[PDB]
Amino acid sequence: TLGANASLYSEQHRITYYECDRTGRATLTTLIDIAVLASEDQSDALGLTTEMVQSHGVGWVVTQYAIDITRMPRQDEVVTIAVRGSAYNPYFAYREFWIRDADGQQLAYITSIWVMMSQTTRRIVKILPELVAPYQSEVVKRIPRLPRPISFEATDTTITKPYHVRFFDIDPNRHVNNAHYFDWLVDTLPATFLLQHDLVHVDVRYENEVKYGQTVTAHANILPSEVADQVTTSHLIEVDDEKCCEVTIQWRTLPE
Amino acid sequence: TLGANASLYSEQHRITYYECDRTGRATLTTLIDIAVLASEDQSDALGLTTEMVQSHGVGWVVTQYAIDITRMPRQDEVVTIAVRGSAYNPYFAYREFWIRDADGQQLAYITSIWVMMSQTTRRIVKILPELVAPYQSEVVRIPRLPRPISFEATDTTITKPYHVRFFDIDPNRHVNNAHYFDWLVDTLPATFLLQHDLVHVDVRYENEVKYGQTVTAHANILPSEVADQVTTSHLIEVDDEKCCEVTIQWRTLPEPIQ
Repeated sequence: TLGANASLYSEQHRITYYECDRTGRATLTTLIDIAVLASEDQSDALGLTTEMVQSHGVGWVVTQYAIDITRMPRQDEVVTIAVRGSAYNPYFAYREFWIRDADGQQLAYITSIWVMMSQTTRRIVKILPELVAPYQSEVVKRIPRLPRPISFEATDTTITKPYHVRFFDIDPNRHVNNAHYFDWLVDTLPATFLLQHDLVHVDVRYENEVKYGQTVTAHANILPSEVADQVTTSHLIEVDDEKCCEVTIQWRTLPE
Repeated sequence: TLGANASLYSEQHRITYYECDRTGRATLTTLIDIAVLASEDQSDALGLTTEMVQSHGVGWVVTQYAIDITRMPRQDEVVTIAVRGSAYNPYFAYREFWIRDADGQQLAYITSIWVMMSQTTRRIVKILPELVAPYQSEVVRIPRLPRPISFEATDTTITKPYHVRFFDIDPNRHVNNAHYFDWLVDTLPATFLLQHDLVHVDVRYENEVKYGQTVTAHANILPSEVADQVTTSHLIEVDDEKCCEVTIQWRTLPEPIQ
């Protein structure tokens, strides 16, 4: 199995009321927040701190997430977040995350693709082996492919809402927290849709960075699905018609 | 001392990167979030859950906050949140909170006023002693908390609109009071925020904000007589109706935080 011998770093996290939505379940923003928390803690423990990575003239940037949701963590549940830098090729790193309950049953499974961005030239460079080696990552030629989100196009029922990038959207690394894109994406859908649908799967592709003070336009299409008791939502986050993030979500329709 | 015999409930909390702003320090939203987390856990441990309080046709609604900030918790700091239902009178309940560091030194001190609002009629009902007795709160007068500045708009007032989001409505089907700080603090520009630290905060909640409403946040950056400080006077409204009035005291830093 790819990355079987890579380190599996884990930690426990109590899901707070403020990390949940009105149904008492953790939000997508929270799911990514805790996934990245485990990854940063693994990295810090190996001496791969944000300051140490930045001292090599580079920075890690996530390009894609593929999320399989069995059930979202509940309010006051102590979940286990496990993370693994499973693999890498010259330009891409493949990182996996597991969110499990106290018994170890899988709640969410996240796969991701990360690139190494040069702090000076602002372009993708080869992965510095000293910044991946500590994770015990498996070297590969072909990095695993994550399913691309639906290329967003306008429809007759397209929901559009503006959102301004706030000061609190910028986390300690001086860039916008990617997790906050879900605040905009999910809020585009009406409360009625959100209260009678559960998350099944999410495909995310980060295309262009959104910066402080910019106004993003979040677009959403509620589309039909071939799978029974399911619906698909196609989303786009853009600034001045430049595509920043594309997301496709598979939901399951609740009975009542 | 007001509420000496009242029970002291405490817990530890690890400040995460996502609970902090760009300077690696906890936001005001996080500060209130963890204070209220300590209060709900004290209440759950004593049997006073959100279900049994709501079974009596009533619910706690915070009307006021006075926050004394020595320093905000830092990213990855393990802070101790101590809480106490100090005292109460026929209508108002006085609740205190202490945010302390790993070595026991005080980071923040929060005082507050709470009232019981009916579920059906939506009026200020009398405090039921059964819902306060488990905290061991003394029956009292409750001193008046420091009032915010009465907001007056001027030619230089900073105004920004904010829309209430789905995630702003927390598990009890109401817009979480902590999220008001997202609007209040964001009204001020990053150039101000990056060279100012929190010293004090006063909050008055007049009217609750609901889902689908567009709030209008106002802010005046004012001079202060206190050495190395400035004052910001804030107002959150929903179509010519006061929702929240806030006054924040800040310490001007020698250099901006990169």
